[PDB]
Amino acid sequence: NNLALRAELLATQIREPLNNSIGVLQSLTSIGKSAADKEEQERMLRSLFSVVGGVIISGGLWPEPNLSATDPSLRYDSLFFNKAQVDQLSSWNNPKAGGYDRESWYLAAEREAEGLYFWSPVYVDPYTRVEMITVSTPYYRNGQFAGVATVDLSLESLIQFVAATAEQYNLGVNLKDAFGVEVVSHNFRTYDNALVSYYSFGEFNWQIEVVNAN
Ligand SMILES: [Cl-]
Repeated sequence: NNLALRAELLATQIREPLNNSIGVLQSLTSIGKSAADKEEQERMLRSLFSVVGGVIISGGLWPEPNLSATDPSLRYDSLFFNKAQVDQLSSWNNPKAGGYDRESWYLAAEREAEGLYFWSPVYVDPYTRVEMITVSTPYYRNGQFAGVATVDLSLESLIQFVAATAEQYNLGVNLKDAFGVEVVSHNFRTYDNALVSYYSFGEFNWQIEVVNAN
């Protein structure tokens, strides 16, 4: 019944939103590493999030904060965009609210080597209210860590894509993330010695188990 082949076909599709997110992150880091000023970066980021598709829903640039600045509005200067049209949000730069430099997705990438990517736990962004997984990476300027870039994946969009693809291939699938959270479970069950095909994504530390659908 070609289960292993169809499971590989499904894994290739599941890899697409994740490879897509990595590519967008590479574009974000190019912008963060550049000599463009704040307004030029805002324009490029707005354009970038306007053209990207798939499961990508928000993200942007998170400069290393200056917590010692006397003006509270100068401490945090993230460039964060949300795909509704594309809106720029300032909500994460609220000094009263702790800023962003202690968030899991910032800390994972902080001062890490360029070219490494980090995947957050599932969470609901407190300002866009979208349930999401974030991929992040550091960027540098003049040899020094300068900030974190992020891309947010819509969990709802990811679920729909994986389930619809598995249905098309007449498969059931469970997809778990690196924290053991069940991202998607679509028509998956085992009985009467049903074969299960397992695949581990080596770059993302995610896991799928696949069965034939009846
Ligand atoms: Cl689900």
